[PDB]
Amino acid sequence: SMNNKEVELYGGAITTVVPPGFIDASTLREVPDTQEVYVNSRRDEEEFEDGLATNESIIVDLLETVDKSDLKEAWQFHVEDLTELNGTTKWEALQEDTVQQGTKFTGLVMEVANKWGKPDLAQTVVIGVALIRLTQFDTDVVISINVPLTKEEASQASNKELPARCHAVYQLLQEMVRKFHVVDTSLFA
Repeated sequence: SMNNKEVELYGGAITTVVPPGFIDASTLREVPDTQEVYVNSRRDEEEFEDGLATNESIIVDLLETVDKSDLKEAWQFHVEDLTELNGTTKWEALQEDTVQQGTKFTGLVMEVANKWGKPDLAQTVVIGVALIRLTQFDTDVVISINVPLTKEEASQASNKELPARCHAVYQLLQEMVRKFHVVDTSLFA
């Protein structure tokens, strides 16, 4: 099972949870104004029952609402923005779920093609992506959790198997969405 702890985001205007051993990256380096970034800082020695390893990273980003009324289409639009950064030309959803009609959607995504034509030129990365639409405040919250796969997990990935750690990351992602709370709406314009 997981044992995530509550954290305050954006000066306390928002709360959610992250796993123990995950550090707020802003304590060491400036991060974009609309983002909160947490990276796994666990030593290889310590081993929780989280199912997590030591290299995942979590990003919460407050973005403008995308002009797509459909929840899945909006989620896909935001996934595309994250993947296109990596040179990704085609991606696949290993898992997807409408958590709440019209407002919360989550999934696990993976690149299957890139602009250089070398899908397996380097290590595979699975990204958990959630969209929380705060329609009232014109903001699409996008939470992404990067999962750089080991050689074995990648072999599973393209044998249509879902690595155990990816299942654990999805449970963390859904819990972050489940415990997401806007405590102070004066954060938005």
